[PDB]
This record gives sequence, structure tokens and C-alpha cells, in this order.
Amino acid sequence: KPVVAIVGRPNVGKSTIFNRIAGERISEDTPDRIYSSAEWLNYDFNLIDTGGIGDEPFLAQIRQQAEIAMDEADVIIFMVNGREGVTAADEEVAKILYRTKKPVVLAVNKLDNMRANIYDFYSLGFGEPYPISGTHGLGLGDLLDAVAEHFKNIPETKYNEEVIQFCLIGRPNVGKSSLVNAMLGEERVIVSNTTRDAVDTSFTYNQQEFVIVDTAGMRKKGKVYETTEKYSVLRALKAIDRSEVVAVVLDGEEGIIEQDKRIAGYAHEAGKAVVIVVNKWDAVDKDESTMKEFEENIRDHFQFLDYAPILFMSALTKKRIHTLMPAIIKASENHSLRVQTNVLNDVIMDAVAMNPTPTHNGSRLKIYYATQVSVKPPSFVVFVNDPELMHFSYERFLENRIRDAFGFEGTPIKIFARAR
Ligand SMILES: Nc1nc2c(ncn2[C@@H]2O[C@H](COP(=O)(O)OP(=O)(O)NP(=O)(O)O)[C@@H](O)[C@H]2O)c(=O)[nH]1
Ligand SMILES: [K+]
Repeated sequence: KPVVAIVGRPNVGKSTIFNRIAGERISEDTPDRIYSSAEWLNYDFNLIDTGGIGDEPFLAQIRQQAEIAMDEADVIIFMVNGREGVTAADEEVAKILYRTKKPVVLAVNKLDNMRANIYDFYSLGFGEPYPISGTHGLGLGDLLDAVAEHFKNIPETKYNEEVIQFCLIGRPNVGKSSLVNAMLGEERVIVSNTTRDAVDTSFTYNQQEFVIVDTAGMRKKGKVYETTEKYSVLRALKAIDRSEVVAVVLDGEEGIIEQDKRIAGYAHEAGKAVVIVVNKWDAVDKDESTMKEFEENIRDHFQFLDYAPILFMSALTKKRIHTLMPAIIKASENHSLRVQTNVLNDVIMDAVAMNPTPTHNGSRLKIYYATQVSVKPPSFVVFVNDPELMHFSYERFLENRIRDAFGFEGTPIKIFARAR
């Protein structure tokens, strides 16, 4: 079932790594020239081979084939040639593969792990570069480890790449069902159309394709009595895996409860963009200064969700319901957001300029370079002398500096340390 792609510029030796691992052609899949993976090789997957019968010239071939790969394949082996380092022609191929939520693994062809010394590869922004010998097959196993690892994260339910999926999560009786039907009744929304894909509500808002994942979970309770939360809770954690934005909805009336932290924590530690919703705010009786007293109340108990918005709204009175889709669309953008490597590093340079780096006992930390590695959430790698020397307090001081530069509200962000 999993389908691996093999993208790059022309003459990087795609076909030499393709014919190494591509087994036998299979002309009963959702089909192209499809090849089952090597029978000798112990992972099982499908090679996709690009052959789309627009414009013909130099630049407008990579457009065509990378697009096809981006659409059908589940993991994408972006492949470069190491015989002269990176090219601006490759940087352009990287720019085409930036427009995709699916994971992309860099392959540096014809080098050692040694000759893979150039920061230019990391700058492309698909994480660790993996060196290969297309002649000898060296370094191909560790590569396919990085490919196969992403098979346990491949969705069972898929949509068009332009579609954005999300979920509403919360305890028993907080208005998730009411909230959604208000958002459907909403002015700007249009709907769509048995069982297999009759579980998620597919609407459009501002001519943008949108999926609410597991409306079936809303619709279950209504035909079924409450045996336990433990089933709804885990059915929500299943939806978060499929989703990209988690709309973590509280009840304004009772306030925050132990169990709220459980379902939200998972979304943070899943890495998804979080947008908190305080429903039933009509039923909250207000004074001069209570709504901000409710926020500062939220930020103690949810101190792992700082980056998230907090809204207040109501499904009954229809107050601030219009705010919901806006906040989502924002979280999606920030969650998907990819940054430019020159700009990033200047922010990192600026970061040290203000606050001196950590001292240990003479040997001070130095930051050499910094690159974004993947999106959703946006993940960064700071290159230093000593990864152990960069402490978390400094590590997130860089987050806040990076958040200042490119916004980031809605998304969490990953910072890593590598060396050498
Ligand atoms: N006053 C007020 N009541 C609300 C609001 N939103 C929902 N409710 C009430 O909250 C009750 C329970 O929430 P419901 O709409 O079923 O959504 P739910 O939290 O998904 N139910 P479940 O937990 O079983 O999935 C409903 O009977 C509804 O009338 C609101 O904005 N204001
Ligand atoms: K270097």
C-alpha cells in the first residue's frame, strides 16, 4: 500500500537508484508505471514512476513530474547529485516540493557520510541529507529506514492536497455538536453531496475545501448511551492523527477540568496546531473584568498551550461563531509555514547579539548555522559545537525570537540541536 516517490532534477541518477530498489511492474492498485518494492529488500512499498502526458522546456518538466509525485505518493525521495554540491536548479526543485504536507527525504547521490560536508544540503529544508553510492549501493539502507519510518504515519483516509482537515475535541457535554451545526448553518459555508467516507463532514468556506474529522463521534452520541469517555477520548486522539488543526473546545460554564488537559496535551505532543475555544460564553454571566480573568485562568492550567489562540463564543446565541473559521485558517497557515534559510539565520544571529550564549566552564556554545527541516509543525535545527551545552531555557528563547520574526500563532514549533 505505501507508495514512495523518487523526485529530483534530471541527470541526478534517479533511474540508477530506481532500478536498484524497484522490483516487478504490476500493470489492482489505485494506478502509472507502478513497481512493487525490491523483493530482496525487507520493507514493502510501491515505486511511483512519473510519466505525465502543458509546457515542455527545461524548467517545466520538473513542475509536471514533481506535481504527480506530490499527488499520488506517500513518501518522496528528493534526490540530488553530490558531484558539485547543490545547484540553484536543485533549489528550484526544492521550492516545488515545499508545497506538500507529505514527508520528503533528501538523497545525496555519489558521496560518503566525509564528503557530505556541505551545509547547502540541509539548507534545502528536507532534514538530514542521506549519502548514497548508486554504483555500490552504500548508504541506501539508512535512507530507506528514514522512508519506512514514515509509513506508520500514513493516513488511511486521504483527501486532495489543497483540503485542510480539523477536529473538535472536549469532554461530555461541552457543545462540540452544537458548535459544528452552528458553523454549518453559518453564512459563508457550503456543504457537499455511504459509510467509508460518511464519517467526516466536508464543507467549503470562502471557496476553500475543509474537513471536520469525526463528525461521526458527534453523531454517535445521539444513537448510543455513554459507556465511557475512554472510547470518545481515544476516538479523538485518532482524529488528531488525521487532522492538522485541533480546535480544543472548553465549557465556559463549569470552566477547566483535569480531563481537558489529557486530550489537549496529546495534540501538543502530536505536534498539531492548537486553537482553544471557550464555548457557552452566553451562559457565563459577565462583569467588567471576567473574560481576561478567564484567560489568565486558562494559561496556568494550559501552560503547554501558549502559542494557541483563545476564543470565546456560543453555539446557542451565535456570538463570536464567525471567529472560529478565521482562527483555523490562521493556524493552518502558520502550521504549514516554511521559512527562508538566510532570513532564519539572521534571526538566530540577532538572537545571540542580544543575550550572550551559555558558558559551561570556559567552553562557550557557538551557533554555526540553522535550517528548517520540515513543516507541520515547523521544525528547526540549530547547528552548534555541543548539543548537550544548549539548554532548554536558551533553546526556547530562540523559539520566542523565531516566533517574533514569522508570527506563529496556532502552531507549536520544533527546535533541534545537531553538530558538525
Ligand atoms: N447556553 C449554551 N448551551 C450550549 C451551547 N452550546 C451547546 N450547549 C448545550 O450543551 C449541550 C451538550 O453539548 P452538545 O451540543 O451535545 O455537544 P457535545 O459536547 O458534542 N455532546 P457530546 O459530549 O456527547 O459529544 C447541548 O444540549 C446544548 O444545548 C452554548 O453556546 N450556550
Ligand atoms: K560545513
